[PDB]
Amino acid sequence: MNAAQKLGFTESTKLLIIHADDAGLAHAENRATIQSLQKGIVNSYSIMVPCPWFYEMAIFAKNNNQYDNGVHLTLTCEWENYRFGPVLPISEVPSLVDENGYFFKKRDKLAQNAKAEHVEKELTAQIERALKFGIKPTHIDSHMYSVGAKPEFLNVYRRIAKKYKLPLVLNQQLFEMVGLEMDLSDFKDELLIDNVFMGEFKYFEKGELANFYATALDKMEGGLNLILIHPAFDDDEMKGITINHPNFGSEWRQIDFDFFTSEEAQSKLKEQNIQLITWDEIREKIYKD
Amino acid sequence: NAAQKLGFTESTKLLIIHADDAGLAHAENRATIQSLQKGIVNSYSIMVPCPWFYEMAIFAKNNNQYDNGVHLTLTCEWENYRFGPVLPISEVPSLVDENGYFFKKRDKLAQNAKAEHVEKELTAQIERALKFGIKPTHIDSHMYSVGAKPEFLNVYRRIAKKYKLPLVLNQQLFEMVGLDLSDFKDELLIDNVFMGEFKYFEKGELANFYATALDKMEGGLNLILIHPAFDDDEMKGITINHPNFGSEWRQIDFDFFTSEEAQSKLKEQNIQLITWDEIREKIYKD
Ligand code: NI
Ligand code: NI
Repeated sequence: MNAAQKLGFTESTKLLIIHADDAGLAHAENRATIQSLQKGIVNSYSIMVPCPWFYEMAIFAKNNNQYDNGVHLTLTCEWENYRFGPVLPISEVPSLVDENGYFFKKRDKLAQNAKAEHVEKELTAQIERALKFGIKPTHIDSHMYSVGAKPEFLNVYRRIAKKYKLPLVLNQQLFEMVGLEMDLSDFKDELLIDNVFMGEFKYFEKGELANFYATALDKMEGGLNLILIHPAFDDDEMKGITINHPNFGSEWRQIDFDFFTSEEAQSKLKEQNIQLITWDEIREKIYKD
Repeated sequence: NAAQKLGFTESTKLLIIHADDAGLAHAENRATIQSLQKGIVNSYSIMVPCPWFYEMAIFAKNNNQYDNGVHLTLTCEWENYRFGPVLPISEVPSLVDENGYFFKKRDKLAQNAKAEHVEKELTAQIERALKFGIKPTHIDSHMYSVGAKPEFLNVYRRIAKKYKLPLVLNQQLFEMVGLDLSDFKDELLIDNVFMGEFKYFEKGELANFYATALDKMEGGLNLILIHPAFDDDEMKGITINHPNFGSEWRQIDFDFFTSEEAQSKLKEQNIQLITWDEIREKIYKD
């Protein structure tokens, strides 16, 4: 059974969450995310609590709970000159940071250095700080899927989701792409996304990233589908953040925004009979009174 | 006056053109760097708690020719762009609001903060700058919040003596923050401090004010405090509903102090630029 079937739909039902990651990263990303929710077809998003523009996004989230909002759990900081670290004091989670007190750039350095106990404390602290600011998250997911950097970290992530009775992002392809050669028999109690779609560099470098998203909607099949995007205006802030990092860089993020506010994308939902869903709806199916 | 106590004649027009709030924002970092490179701005200071500190720090550690200090930060004036202490909140709890960010106003800081927490956090900001490779030549004070209470000013003066750095002390700044000169006999007092004012900004005359300041400048140690930044989306987002020293104002600062007009006024008035590093060297030599 695909996940649509597990959620009580027919097997051919094309369920879709159109999900903006990295809200809170930057002012341009906050503004583009908000406008893509209000004026486009994006219907869900998640927030990086450690990041410098978290407060602005937390104010929007607390006052606009109709948009499915989650916590984008953060244990890495991929940018060259724009650096951030944990919510908790460094002395409480010292295995998670480089010599400057910032998160490492790569999953493998996190796997090499981080202690599971520190991961668990810091991810719990990001969720708790979201709650303290009045956010009412409906899901948790993982920036650069760094929770998959070690099986022990994925297990911390699964336990934290159960503790807060929230759904989380799990998917066989994400597992493989972070080098996690697990077996799905351990996931009987969990809901796995059938298909996760995100932009790829080989389309971006042909100038065809927009065409990639059109093709993804054209070819969607029954099951639970998740599109992950990063809408942000390609202005000087974003160029400053994504310097020397064109993969999911500032030009790419603007393409995300434009595609998912277009008439083209909106018509494709209807033409392909795609059924939008949010994590809160999934949460309510899984966690009963 | 300070010009004589630094070894010059009384009529000498010493001037520091000093960019505050470096580290605040990417747009301010870029505008500050460009004004040092291509303007007549000759000094700046860095806000260590701010989100764009690291990028500024990389510039500072590899570009020591530019006089550079630590802009000590105990307040966060902005509506949606919030930052707090370098130290953990549990270690300096009296410095922060319920969100863990610095307060917006010196008055709240003075009502709440313990001088002990002030001393610990200001020390941590200087130490973090040092750890990142910055070799500061001076300290000064964001919104002059070290003047919010006399005990805070004393902390600030002790910290300057401990690191053997010059610091910004001035009677106009004192009376701005609401705070007797004979107590400062072994410290160097700036004779005149110039900063933009809203009454001129709202009439479209901010640059006129700076031009008049250069034309009229008198002998002694003069200090112009500015905040160059590009008036772009990022700065509009930081300075929303805060036009005083807001994004358009900061663009005027950049435009004027990279203009040939300003450089010409320097030549016409025979104003002599000087840095805090030179002042520190001269104090140490005395
Ligand atoms: Ni992410
Ligand atoms: Ni300042």
